[PDB]
Amino acid sequence: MEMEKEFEQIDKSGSWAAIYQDIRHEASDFPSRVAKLPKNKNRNRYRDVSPFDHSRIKLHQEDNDYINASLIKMEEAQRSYILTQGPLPNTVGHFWEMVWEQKSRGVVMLNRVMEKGSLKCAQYWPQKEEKEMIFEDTNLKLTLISEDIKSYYTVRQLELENLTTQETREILHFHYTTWPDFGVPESPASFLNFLFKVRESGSLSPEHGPVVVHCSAGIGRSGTFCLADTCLLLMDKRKDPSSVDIKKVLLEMRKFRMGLIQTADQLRFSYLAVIEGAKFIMGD
Ligand SMILES: O=C(O)c1ccc(Cc2cccs2)cc1
Repeated sequence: MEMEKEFEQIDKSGSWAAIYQDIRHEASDFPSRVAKLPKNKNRNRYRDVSPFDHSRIKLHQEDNDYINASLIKMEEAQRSYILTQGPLPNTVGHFWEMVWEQKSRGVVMLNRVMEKGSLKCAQYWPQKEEKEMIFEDTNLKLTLISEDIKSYYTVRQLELENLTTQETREILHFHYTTWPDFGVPESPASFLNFLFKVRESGSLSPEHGPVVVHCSAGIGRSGTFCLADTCLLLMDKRKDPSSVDIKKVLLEMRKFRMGLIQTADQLRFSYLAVIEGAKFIMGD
């Protein structure tokens, strides 16, 4: 396996930091002027993570259409993803407006609400069936329907109601709960299992709007999820699987959102996940 050879060569030479910096150097730079307007300061979690103007998701309202979210459109793989920050106390209603307007079936959450003793995102979904949430600013109601708690992830069924029209939709919430506070998982087995569970739900399929994916900033863990998915889909589709270049797929994705894959360890983990996800598709 070529990617596996490139992998053993970088590991034996200990050059992960050098490969990573080369990607940082070659990555696209596009304007983010809407993100930086003074009216939007409390809509951004991090001053250094903004959506590009060309790929940003627009809210369908005349007041202020801004949300920190990007459309990643992968033309050859035929997959689209929305990558977004963890919602803030004043953007939870905007978040559910986006899910509604973009016709998403699934939300993928890769963080815990508290990590390293600090809040990484708002408690944006209801924890009990009989205590629903109403978002008065966007006119939406959200109800917990069911919850399935497993060792490495939790799946929830949610009902989202547009209070304006009384239409309802079922949203699936896929919550990966065991990413460690520091570094990356030792084995990619539980992350690949989780990826397969999202695929099996229909959430990534072209009959729905794009999947919404987030962590805290929406670039690191979130970047790893869409990079692994896209690379495995391309290996399934092409006559020569050996031709899939993970570094070139990552640079393509960085044309749509800055900073995807935050560390040399996240880059190495993405290689491991793709290599193992291929080894098992080589014989399940
Ligand atoms: O790089 C290789 O040598 C290689 C990679 C993948 C395959 C077979 C696969 C096709 C699709 C997913 S795995 C064969 C050879």
